[PDB]
Amino acid sequence: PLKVEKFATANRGNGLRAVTPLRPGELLFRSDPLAYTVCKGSRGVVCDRCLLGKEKLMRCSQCRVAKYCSAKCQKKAWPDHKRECKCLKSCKPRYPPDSVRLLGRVVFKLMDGAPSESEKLYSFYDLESNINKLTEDRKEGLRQLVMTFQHFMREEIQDASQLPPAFDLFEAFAKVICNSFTICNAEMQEVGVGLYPSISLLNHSCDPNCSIVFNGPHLLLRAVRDIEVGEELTICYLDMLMTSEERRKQLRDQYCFECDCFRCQTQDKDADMLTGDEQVWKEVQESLKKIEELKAHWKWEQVLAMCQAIISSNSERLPDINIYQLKVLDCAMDACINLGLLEEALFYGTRTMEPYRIFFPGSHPVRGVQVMKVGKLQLHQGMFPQAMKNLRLAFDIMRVTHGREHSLIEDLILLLEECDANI
Ligand SMILES: CCCOC(=O)N1CCN(C(=O)c2ccc3cc4c(nc3c2)C[C@H](CN)CC4)[C@@H](C)C1
Ligand SMILES: C[S@@+](CC[C@H](N)C(=O)[O-])C[C@H]1O[C@@H](n2cnc3c(N)ncnc32)[C@H](O)[C@@H]1O
Ligand SMILES: [Zn+2]
Ligand SMILES: [Zn+2]
Ligand SMILES: [Zn+2]
Repeated sequence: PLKVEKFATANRGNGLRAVTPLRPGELLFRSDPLAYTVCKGSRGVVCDRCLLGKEKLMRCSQCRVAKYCSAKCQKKAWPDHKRECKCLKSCKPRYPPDSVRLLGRVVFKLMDGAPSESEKLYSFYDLESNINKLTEDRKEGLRQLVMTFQHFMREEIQDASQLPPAFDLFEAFAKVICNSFTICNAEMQEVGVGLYPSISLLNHSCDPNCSIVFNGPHLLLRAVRDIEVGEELTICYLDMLMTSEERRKQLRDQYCFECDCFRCQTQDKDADMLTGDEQVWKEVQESLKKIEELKAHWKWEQVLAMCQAIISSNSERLPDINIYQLKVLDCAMDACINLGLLEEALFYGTRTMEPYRIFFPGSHPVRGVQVMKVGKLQLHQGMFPQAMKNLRLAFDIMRVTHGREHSLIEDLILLLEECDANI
């Protein structure tokens, strides 16, 4: 029996609402993707199927584009890769945009696969497209995506007979724009993109009552506040380290709606997020585009070099509560962790702790993972009482946001017992 249900909202299209009272941490829905693929920066870095990292990946011999962590992953992924393999091969060395490879797997899954469990509450055909709200510039971009799809898929799709009935590629890409799920690994690094049509019923809130976490390509939807019967379920579509101005632009450009919530009306936390000299965090925000680009490609040495030039600059510096300064600290922490610079990683990580408590209120999986990384670093140093405090705080958050069904919770339990035995 489902604890959620689809309903027609008053002004947000369709949505999800509770059929029973919900408590923080309660599992509401589980879903594998209808279709998913590794994102551009993690291609060749994580396994195409399980989205886990590895030093040595084996490649598909036919296309040499798909890469896997094991023979089990390569063989199990063959049915959903067989038809895209001929297309990736014949289009070498041109790799398509992530959304184009995603839509190709949607078509193959819809044409050759049994009805997907991911479409139980809501199908790909049901997905919102926002067609009558798209700007002319957006339409032109979609038309280029359509022609990109036709060029990349010509080996396997020649006409509409190879597409599902009444399938419009323009409308399909419009659905992808506002229904794609960025997939992050356990360490909160973006590794993939997928479509989860039942989950696509969740509308947005800048202060939501639900939250999702990814365990590989598997999606877990949990409540993070108390929810009563009939109350709409909401998740936050956006990164928490954004101003209401930045939220307005992305919700307009990507999702075609204006947010009326209390946070956007009052510019909640905007002033604290932009403390420090404006000229400085304008330049830091500029450098962040290259920093986050390099991190998306796992170039940790180059990330750390750019972050140190900001964190330990000779010129004017920013408070750690400034979001762009905070983002540089987070990038520098993750770089040092992957480079084995654990003392320097703890220094940056501990500095993010108080701003993260402010900007990730309640139970948020991003803060839970961040607190776990800091506690794990402190445990390796021998700072046992400080490590336990954070590891228990991480568990307080992640028992709500991740739950028993997420494997990272098992990793945290092992850290908790090892450091508890230490104390
Ligand atoms: C139909 C679209 C649904 O709405 C959305 O786009 N969401 C709602 C649900 N979600 C997540 O929980 C979600 C999934 C992966 C994430 C990976 C990272 C971060 N945060 C994430 C949030 C923040 C980190 C900050 N360094 C970077 C890594 C995303 C897919 C966005
Ligand atoms: C992932 S879908 C959510 C479900 C959608 N309402 C539907 O009927 O399929 C995202 C779309 O829902 C609408 N939406 C989401 N959150 C909203 C909100 N807070 N206010 C108004 N519309 C919203 C926007 O049109 C957005 O493009
Ligand atoms: Zn794998
Ligand atoms: Zn292949
Ligand atoms: Zn809002």
